[PDB]
Amino acid sequence: KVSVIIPTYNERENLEELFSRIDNALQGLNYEIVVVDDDSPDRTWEKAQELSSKYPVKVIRRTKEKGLSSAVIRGFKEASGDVFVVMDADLQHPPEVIPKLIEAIKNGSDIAIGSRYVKGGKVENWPFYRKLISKGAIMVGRIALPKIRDIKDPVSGFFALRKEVVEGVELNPIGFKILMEILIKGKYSKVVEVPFTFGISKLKGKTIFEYLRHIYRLMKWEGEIDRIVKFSIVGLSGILVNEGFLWLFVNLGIPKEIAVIPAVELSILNNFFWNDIWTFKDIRRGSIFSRLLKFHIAALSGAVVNFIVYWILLFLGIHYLIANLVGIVLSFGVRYVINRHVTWAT
Ligand SMILES: CC(C)=CCC/C(C)=C/CC/C(C)=C/CC/C(C)=C\CC/C(C)=C/CC/C(C)=C/CC/C(C)=C/CC/C(C)=C/CC/C(C)=C\CC/C(C)=C/CC[C@@H](C)CCOP(=O)(O)O[C@@H]1O[C@H](CO)[C@@H](O)[C@H](O)[C@@H]1O
Ligand SMILES: Nc1nc2c(ncn2[C@@H]2O[C@H](COP(=O)(O)OP(=O)(O)O)[C@@H](O)[C@H]2O)c(=O)[nH]1
Repeated sequence: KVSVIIPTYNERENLEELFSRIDNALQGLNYEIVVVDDDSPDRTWEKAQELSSKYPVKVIRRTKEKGLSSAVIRGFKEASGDVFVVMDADLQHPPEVIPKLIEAIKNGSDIAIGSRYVKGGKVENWPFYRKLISKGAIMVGRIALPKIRDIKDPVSGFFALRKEVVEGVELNPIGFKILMEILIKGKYSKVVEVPFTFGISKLKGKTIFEYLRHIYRLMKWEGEIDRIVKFSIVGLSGILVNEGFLWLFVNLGIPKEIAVIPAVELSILNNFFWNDIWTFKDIRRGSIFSRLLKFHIAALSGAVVNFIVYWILLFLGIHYLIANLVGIVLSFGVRYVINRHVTWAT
């Protein structure tokens, strides 16, 4: 039995077409429609209860708690199906792909994502710059949350999941996107993605911080924020050991220009040690030597980046200290990422 969770705000002119084509695609099968409307200044909450004659439609309206992810959480609570399908009422999400979503869940996947960006997937009547802010955020997600590194459209509002995935789980009401909360905090072993087409208005830069604020939150939960802190404490530890050996070498008659080289190299080694027994102690794999060599490529990558970022900022007219500092900060940035996805890959 399938519950099709449709959260709404000001959506009257679609419920007809919506329910018609939901029912059309699911003809015969055991399904319901749980609608969660947050007291719409629109007839929606009433028109749905109206349409509950032709179509299997439950309608909960709430007067005290609103928000999309807030709804879907309740949409889970108030459902009664073996499989949840979540989508949007506007019809940007086609009810006809819903049968693919469940079939996929039938053949053993825990979560079936309706995906813009798998082979088969399409986006139309979207401009290039709105099309690629998308792939760019998605790209911040996949890199920053290694759990979902391999998911093409992990920010979809259109997905199906077994009821088990999200039960006994405190999903977060605020979270900007609920499918994300689920991929991070839910219980599962398999995820597929189904190709669909995004069907036939702007959004300020404030929600961009809201999306990023979500990702920072997922990160604290996942422990990455914790790792990054410790990684930084080593980084400082290395910045110290680099200098301490330099002084120790110039004073023993090693010309600074020769001296710097063992200095930096013992500094890369020091860094490797403490990261491999503190920050990424959990996720070590294979040869320690192969991990060591990996770390070197990451150090080097961090340095090449510091350099390039510094000069490009300078040439843009940025103050040398800001430019030097932004150089260091994006250097720890890239060094971490590579270490996280290559040196200690998972
Ligand atoms: C360069 C280096 C990597 C800097 C390090 C970065 C930092 C410092 C890392 C520090 C360590 C930590 C943070 C680890 C994590 C790292 C991570 C966070 C970032 C690292 C990745 C790096 C920085 C990327 C770059 C490194 C570069 C400089 C290198 C030069 C080479 C290359 C060529 C350079 C390219 C430049 C690069 C690619 C820029 C990446 C960002 C761009 C600018 C796009 C930001 C966009 C986001 C933020 C907008 C908000 C999202 C909206 C869009 C929501 C809305 O989403 P949707 O609408 O789609 O969602 C839908 O919603 C609708 C509702 O209608 C539903 O119907 C749908 O189903 C669906 O749900
Ligand atoms: N109940 C409820 N539904 C919402 C809310 N926000 C959006 N919706 C519904 O979500 C679907 C698409 O949401 P949309 O606003 O386009 O995406 P968003 O930008 O991530 O919030 C539509 O069917 C809306 O009716 C909300 O706060 N409460």
